[PDB]
Amino acid sequence: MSSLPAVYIVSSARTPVGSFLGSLSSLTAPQLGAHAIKAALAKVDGLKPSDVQEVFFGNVISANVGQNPARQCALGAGLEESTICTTVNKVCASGLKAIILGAQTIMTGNADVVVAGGTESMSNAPHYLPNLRTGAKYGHQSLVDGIMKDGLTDAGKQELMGLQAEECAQDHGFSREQQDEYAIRTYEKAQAAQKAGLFDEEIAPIQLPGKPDVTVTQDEEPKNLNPEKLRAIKPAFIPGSGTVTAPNSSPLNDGAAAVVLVSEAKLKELNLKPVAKILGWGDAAQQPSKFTTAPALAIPKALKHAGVGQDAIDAFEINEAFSVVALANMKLLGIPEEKVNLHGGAVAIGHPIGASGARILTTLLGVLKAKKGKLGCAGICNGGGGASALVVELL
Amino acid sequence: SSLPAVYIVSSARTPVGSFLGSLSSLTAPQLGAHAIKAALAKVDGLKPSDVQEVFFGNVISANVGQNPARQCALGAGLEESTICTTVNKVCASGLKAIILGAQTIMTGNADVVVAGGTESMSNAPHYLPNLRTGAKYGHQSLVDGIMKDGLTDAGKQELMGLQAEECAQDHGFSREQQDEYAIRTYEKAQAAQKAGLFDEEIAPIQLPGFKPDVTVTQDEEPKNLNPEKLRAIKPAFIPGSGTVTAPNSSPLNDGAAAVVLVSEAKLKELNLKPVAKILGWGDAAQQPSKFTTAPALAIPKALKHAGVGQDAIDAFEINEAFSVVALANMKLLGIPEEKVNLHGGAVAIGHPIGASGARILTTLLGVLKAKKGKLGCAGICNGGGGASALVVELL
Amino acid sequence: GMSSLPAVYIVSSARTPVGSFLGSLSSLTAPQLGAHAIKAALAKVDGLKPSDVQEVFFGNVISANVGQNPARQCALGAGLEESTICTTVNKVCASGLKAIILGAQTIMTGNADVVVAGGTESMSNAPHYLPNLRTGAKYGHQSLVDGIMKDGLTDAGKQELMGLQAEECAQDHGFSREQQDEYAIRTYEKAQAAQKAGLFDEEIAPIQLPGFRKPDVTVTQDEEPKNLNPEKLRAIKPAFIPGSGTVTAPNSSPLNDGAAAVVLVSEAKLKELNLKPVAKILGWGDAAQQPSKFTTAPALAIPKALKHAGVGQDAIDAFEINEAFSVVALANMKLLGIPEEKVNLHGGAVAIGHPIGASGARILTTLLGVLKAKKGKLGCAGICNGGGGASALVVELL
Amino acid sequence: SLPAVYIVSSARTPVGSFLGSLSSLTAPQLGAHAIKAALAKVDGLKPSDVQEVFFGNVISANVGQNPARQCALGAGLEESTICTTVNKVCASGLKAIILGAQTIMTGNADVVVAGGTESMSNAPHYLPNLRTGAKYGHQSLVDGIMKDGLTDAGKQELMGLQAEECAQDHGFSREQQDEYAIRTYEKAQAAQKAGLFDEEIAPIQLPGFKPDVTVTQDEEPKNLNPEKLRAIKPAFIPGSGTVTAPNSSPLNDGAAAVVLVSEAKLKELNLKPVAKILGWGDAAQQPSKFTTAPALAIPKALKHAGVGQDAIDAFEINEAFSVVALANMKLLGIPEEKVNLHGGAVAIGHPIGASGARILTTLLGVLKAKKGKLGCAGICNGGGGASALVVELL
Ligand SMILES: [Cl-]
Ligand SMILES: [Cl-]
Ligand SMILES: [Cl-]
Ligand SMILES: [Cl-]
Ligand SMILES: [Rb+]
Ligand SMILES: [Rb+]
Ligand SMILES: [Rb+]
Ligand SMILES: [Rb+]
Ligand SMILES: [Rb+]
Ligand SMILES: [Rb+]
Ligand SMILES: [Rb+]
Ligand SMILES: [Rb+]
Ligand SMILES: [Rb+]
Ligand SMILES: [Rb+]
Ligand SMILES: [Rb+]
Ligand SMILES: [Rb+]
Ligand SMILES: [Rb+]
Repeated sequence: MSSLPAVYIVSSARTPVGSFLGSLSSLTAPQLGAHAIKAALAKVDGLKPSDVQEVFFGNVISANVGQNPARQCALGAGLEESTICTTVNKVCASGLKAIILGAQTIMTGNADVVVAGGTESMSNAPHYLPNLRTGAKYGHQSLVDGIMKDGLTDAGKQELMGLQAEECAQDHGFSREQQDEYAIRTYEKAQAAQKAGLFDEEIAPIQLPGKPDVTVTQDEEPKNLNPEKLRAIKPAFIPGSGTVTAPNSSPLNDGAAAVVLVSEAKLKELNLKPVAKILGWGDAAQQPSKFTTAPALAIPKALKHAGVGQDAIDAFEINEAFSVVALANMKLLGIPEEKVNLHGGAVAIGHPIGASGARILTTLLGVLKAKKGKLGCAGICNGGGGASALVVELL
Repeated sequence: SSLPAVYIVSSARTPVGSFLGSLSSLTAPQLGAHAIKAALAKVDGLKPSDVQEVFFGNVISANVGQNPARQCALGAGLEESTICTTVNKVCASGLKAIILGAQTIMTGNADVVVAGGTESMSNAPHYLPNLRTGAKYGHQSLVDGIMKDGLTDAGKQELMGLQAEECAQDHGFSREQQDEYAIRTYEKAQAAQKAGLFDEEIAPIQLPGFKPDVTVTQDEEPKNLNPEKLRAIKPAFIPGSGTVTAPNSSPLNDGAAAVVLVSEAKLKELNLKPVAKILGWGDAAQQPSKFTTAPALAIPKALKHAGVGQDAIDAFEINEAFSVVALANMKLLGIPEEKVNLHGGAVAIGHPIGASGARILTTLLGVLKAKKGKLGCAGICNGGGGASALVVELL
Repeated sequence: GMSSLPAVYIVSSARTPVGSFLGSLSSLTAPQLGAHAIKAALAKVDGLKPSDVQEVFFGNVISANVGQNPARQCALGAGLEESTICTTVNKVCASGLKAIILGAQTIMTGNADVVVAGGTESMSNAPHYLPNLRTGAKYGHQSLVDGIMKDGLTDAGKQELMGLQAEECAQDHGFSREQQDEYAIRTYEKAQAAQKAGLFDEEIAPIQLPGFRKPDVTVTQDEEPKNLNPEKLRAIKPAFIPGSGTVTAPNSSPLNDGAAAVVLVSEAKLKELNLKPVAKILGWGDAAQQPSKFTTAPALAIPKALKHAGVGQDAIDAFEINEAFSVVALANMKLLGIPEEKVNLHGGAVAIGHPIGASGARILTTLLGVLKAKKGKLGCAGICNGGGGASALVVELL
Repeated sequence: SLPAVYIVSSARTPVGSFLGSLSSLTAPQLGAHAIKAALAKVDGLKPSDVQEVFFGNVISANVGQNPARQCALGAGLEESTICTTVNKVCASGLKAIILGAQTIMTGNADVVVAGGTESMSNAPHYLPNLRTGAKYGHQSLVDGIMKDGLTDAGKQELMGLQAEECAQDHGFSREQQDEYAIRTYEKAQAAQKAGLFDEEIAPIQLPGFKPDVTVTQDEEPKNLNPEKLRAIKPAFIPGSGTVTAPNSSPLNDGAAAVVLVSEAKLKELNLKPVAKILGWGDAAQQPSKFTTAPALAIPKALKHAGVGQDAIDAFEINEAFSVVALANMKLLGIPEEKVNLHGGAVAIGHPIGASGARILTTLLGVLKAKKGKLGCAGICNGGGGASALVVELL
C-alpha cells in the first residue's frame, strides 16, 4: 500500500439475508442491491447520492437479471445516469473484489466517490435450455439449474462445492463432529447478536407491498438452529461416511450489501466523518477443488499489503462457505476461533454468493465497533480456486 | 501521466464467427483461452506462468459455468495461482477489463496482467424463469438470453435497435446515410482482409474432426456484403419508416480478444519489447436510451486523461454497434470518417458483445502499424447509457 | 336394427373419486386411476374372473407422457391377462362414452364376450410441451405450451377456448350470468345432498394412498362439491369476457382427475356363468355439428340415441347431460324440452368435476346409481365434446 | 350374418423421412391429404356422404383436440361427421379400419373413412413437473417419441431392445437381418422404378409464397447402401447386438386412409368396389415379446375370415424390424416370396400411427400388380399386441 491516496469507508448497509425461496424471494437482485445502496448513502451526512461517480457491484448468477445488474442497482437506488457502472463476477468473492476495484479507482484518481458491493437473488436464478438454437433431433434433454451450473459446480471436476468441502475435511482432518460443533457455535453467536440488537445498525429492513405491508427486519436463517437435528441429520454429499451436511454448510440465500468509498480530498472538501479506512487487500488462488483454503494465502497477502501483522487484527471475518472452511483456515493460519466471526458467519446467517464478500465487511465493521477493536480483516474463498481479503481500520 | 506506465506487449483475437456459424461449436472460455494463449506466444521473453491476474469481459454468462474469466485463464494454460475476475459492462466489457487490468498494475498489485473479453452468442441459452415455484396452468415463456441479457435496455425493456432509431431521429440520419456508411465499412473490411492486414492480429482456430479438421482463418461476416440487397432490405425495427436494418447494424457473433500488460519494472526486468503504451482512459454515461452517443463524452474524457488533443490522434476505433452510432459520434466530435475504423468496423466484422471492447483495441494497434500512426483512441458505447474509451501510443 | 344384433349387458361399474386439479388424487397417473376403476368394477361381478376379460376400450384425451397405449397400462395395472386387446379412444370429452359404445359393438360383431370399457384422465399430470427443440429456433423468445389448453380445452379450428364458445352458447340461447349462477348452485346442492345421503358410496371406489412406513390416506369423496360458496359464486368476475361475460369458473366445470369403468358381457356369457345384469344397453347415437356449437350437440345425439333404442324422450326416467358448463345443460334442456327435475339428479360435472377422458363413463356410472336410488328403469346419458360432437347412450335398469 | 364391408378406394401420402420432406406438415395435414385423395378416387361418392371417421395417431401431444376430427375437417368432410382418434400404438391405423368396418356392420354408418397418420418430426418434448415446480436440481425434457411411441411401459426399454430379444429368441443373426433389409430395400426401389406405387401415393404440393416443391417418392428407399449397411455398428447392444438403424424401420411421417361402404350403399350409389373385408384378428401376449404377436393375430384373422393360410396370395407383415418379419415368417411357416412384395417398413418408412393403414393400402396394390385375390396384413404394436386383417380383391 504505502504512499498511494487513502480510501475511506464513509458508510455501509445490507439487506437482511433471506432464505432460499423465502422472505426476500419476491425481489430481484437489482432490487436488493438498489435497496442496500440507497440505505448506505442515507447514512452519510453531507454526501448526496448525486455525488456518486462510479459503481462496482458483484453478482454471480446474472441469467435473466437483464443488462448490467450493477447499472440497474445504481439507477434503482436513485443515482445519476452519469454514474459509471460495472458488474463483477469472482463467484463467492464478487462483493469484496468489487470493493477492491472501487478503492483502486479512487487511488488512480478516476473517481472521488465510489459505491461498491454485491447482490444475489438465488431464489430467482433460472433454469437453462442450452440447445434450442441449433436443436436436438432426438433423445431426452436437460434443463440446467443455473445455481448449480454458474454458482456451485467446479468447472473442471464438475463436482458441487460440498464435495470440495469433503476434500477439505479429508485434507485437513476435520471430522463430522468437529464440523457440527463449529456450526452450533456460529449459530449461537448469530442468535446472540440478533437478540442483542447488534445487527440493527447494519441492516436496512425491507418493506414489501401488501393484505397489509410485510416488513423483513431479520436474517432468516439464524433462528433455524436445532442442535439435536443438526447432530442427527444424514450427510448431504457422501452417503454413510460424509462429514458435510446442510446444517453445517452455508445455505442458498438472497441479499445485498454496499459500501460508500471516498478519497481523502473529498472527505475534506465535504467535511465528511469516515467510519473506517481501507489499509490493504489481497487476492490469491490455488487448485480449483482446493478453493476452500485459498483464504490461507489471501489473508497473509492482504496483511502484508496493509503493513499489519496478523496478531494485531482484533477481529476476522472468514466467510463460512462451510463450517469446515472456517476450521481449515483457522488451523492453517493459527487464528483462534475467539477472534473469528464474532457475530456468527454464513453457515448461520446465509450466503447470497455475489453479495457475501461485501456482507461480511459490513458485519466486520459492526463487530469492531461492538467489541472495541481497531483493525479487522475479511477473507472469502470462491469457487474456481480463488480468495479475496481486505484489511480495515475502524476510526 | 503521474501514474506508473502500463505497456501493451502483445495482443491477439480469434476470427469473428457468425451467429451459429464457423465458431458456434466453441464455448466462450474456449474462445478466450485461444485468444489469451495466442497473445502470450507473441511476447519474446515472457512465460504464461508469469501472468498474475486476469480481467475478462463476458456479458451473457448463463451456462458458461463458474467465473468465465477463470475458465479462459486455465484453458489458456495459465497457473492455478492466477487471480481471475469476469467483467460485465455490456458491450464495453472487453475495454473496461483492460482498464481494470492497467489500474491493477498502476496500484502495484500485479506486474503482468492479461485482459480482454469473450462472447459466444451462439451458445447463449434460453431461460425458464419460474420452475422453482412452478406455474399451475397456462402457456409459459422461454426467455432468449441474448435478448434479455445482451440486447434489451433494462429500463425501457426496449431493444437497442429501437434506441438506434431514436439516435437516427435525434441527429437526422436517413436510411441512405446509414446504408452508405455500412457499404463503406464493409468495403474497408474486405480490403483489409484481402491485403492481409488482419493476418497478424488473428489467431486461426483449428477445429478437430470428430471427419476432416477445419481451420477457421478469417472473420466470417465481411464477405456477406451485397450492396444491391443491402439497399433494398426492409427495416429491422420500425416498419415502413425505419432506417436501421440488419445489414447496417452489427450482427450477433462469436469471438474473443486479449492484450498482455506489464509494468515498467517487469518490461526492463525481462527485456521485453513493448508494442504500445496506455496513455489514459475514460468512462462516461448518460440517459440509457442515449447510449448511442455516450462515446462523445467518453472519448474527450479519455483524451484529457491521456493529456492528448483530439487532433493529435492518428486513428480512431468507434465501435459500430450500429452504422448510425459511428455517424452520430463522428458528427458530435468533429472526427472525419477518414480517421475512423480504417480496416472496417463491427457492422462488417461482427460484434461478440463481451469481446468487442478488446477486439477494437487489437484492431486499432493493427491500424496504427499498417498506417504508420502513433496515437490511437478506441471508444465503445454500451447498453444502459455507458461508454468506455482508451488512448494508446504505438511504440 | 338393434334386435337383429346380440344383446349387451352391463354387469357392474365403478369410478374413482374425482380429485381437484393438483388436488387429492394428483399423485396418481391416469393408468393408475384407470386400473383402480377396472379392478373395482370387476370385483363387483359375482361369477366372473378378471382373466375372462378379452378386450378393453378406454378413453383418455391428454395422453402426453402417459406412455405407450394408456388403455393397455390400465388393463395390465388392473390385473388383466396380457392376452387382453387394449385400445385407447380419443373423442375429447366424449371419449369415455365412445369407448363403451365400441366395447358394445365388439360384442355385437361376435369378436368378444367380456369387455371392460371406460375412461381415465389425470389433468394434474398433463405436461407442458416444447414444440420446436428438434429443428431448433435460432433467435427469439419461445413458448412452453400447456398440454391441457392445447389438446384438451381449445378448439382446433378457431383456436379459441371452449369457455368462449360456452359464451357463444349463452348469447345463442339467452341464458344470463344469473341463470347460469343459479343453476350451478342447484347442481352443487344436488351433489352435496347426494354426498350427505351416501348415494355415491356404491359407485365410488375409495383410493388408498400409501404411507412412509404409518397409516394410509384414503380419498373417499369427490373433492369439488364441498367448495360451493354462493356469496363468492355470484360475486366473482367472469372468466372469459371481462365485464360482460356470463361464464365463470364456479359455474363451469373444473379441471379434475378420475376414472370410471363398466363391464359388458354378451347374452351368451351372462347365461353361461350365471351373472346378474345391472342394465342393458338399448342404443346409442353420435352426432356433430359446427365446432363452436358443440355445446348443443347433445340435442342431436340424444334424439338419435333414443331413436336407435326405440324409446321415447318422455319414457326416460333420468338424464345425465354432462355439464361442461352450466349453460350447456341449460341450452340442451331448452332445445330438447327436458325439465331439470329429470336431469343430473345427484349433481353434474360443474359440482362433481370433469376429468375429460373419464367423464363419459363417469356419468353412466352415476346414471345407474340415480336410477337405482330414484326407482327408475330407463336412463339416457349424453355428453358433448370439443370439436363439435356429442355421444349419447340409453340404458334399461334390470 | 352381418353386412359385408367394401373398400371402394384407398390412398396414402409419400412416406417422409424424420425431419424430412414432409416435416413442415402436421399429422392432421397429412391425414386430411390422404382422406381427400381416397375420396377423389370413388365415382358417385361425394365427400359429404362420409358419416364417420376412425383415425389412428399415437404421439398426439401438441396436435390439438381430436386428431381424427382435424383430419376429417381438413379433408373437406361435413361438420356432421363423427370422428374418433384411436391409439393401439403401431397397430392404430389397422385397428381404426377394424372399428370402421364394425360401425358399418352394426348399422350405424354406411360410409366410413378409416386409417391413420403420424408426424414424428413434429412430436414435441415434455416438461413434466412445471405445475408443482422443482426447487433445486437439473430437470428432464422428455422426448415424446421415446416416451409415448418407442418405449415399452413396464420394461422401460426402447423397442430396439425388444427386437434384440426377438433375435435371441428365434435365432436370427446380424447377417440374417441385414440380408433381409437389403432385399426389402431392393424390392422397394424396384417398385418405384416400375411405377408400382404411383396409384396409391397422392403427392403433396409444398408451394412457395420461393420455388414450389412436390414430394412424390418415399424418402427412405433411395438411401440403401449395402456396403455402409453391412459395416455399421449395432444400435442397441454394443459388440454383440444384431439390430441397427439400417435393418430397422425409421422414424417417419405419413398417412393412409381407406373408404369403407356397406352392401346397401354400394348398391344404391352403383359404386365399383376394390376389395371386400373378410375378417380380422387382434391378439396380444407378453409386452416385451410383441414382435411375435402377429403369429397369433394372423391365424385369428384367417380363422375369422374363413380362409386358410395357404390361400393367401400376398402377405403384408409390417417390418418394425427386419427380425420381426423373419421371426413371424418362421412361426407361421410363410415363404418370403409371398411377403411384402413391394418392400416394407424397413425400406419404406414407419409412421407408427399410420402404418397399419399404409400396409393395407400397399397390399391392395400388390394384389393388383401380382394379379392376386387374397391378401393378409398383420402388424405388431408396442405393449405386446398385434392386429391382422384379410381382404379379397375384386
Ligand atoms: Cl478463481
Ligand atoms: Cl451504463
Ligand atoms: Cl367432434
Ligand atoms: Cl398391446
Ligand atoms: Rb446522504
Ligand atoms: Rb458534513
Ligand atoms: Rb439501520
Ligand atoms: Rb446451515
Ligand atoms: Rb511467450
Ligand atoms: Rb497471427
Ligand atoms: Rb451487418
Ligand atoms: Rb369377481
Ligand atoms: Rb363401493
Ligand atoms: Rb365449478
Ligand atoms: Rb368422388
Ligand atoms: Rb395417385
Ligand atoms: Rb432402415
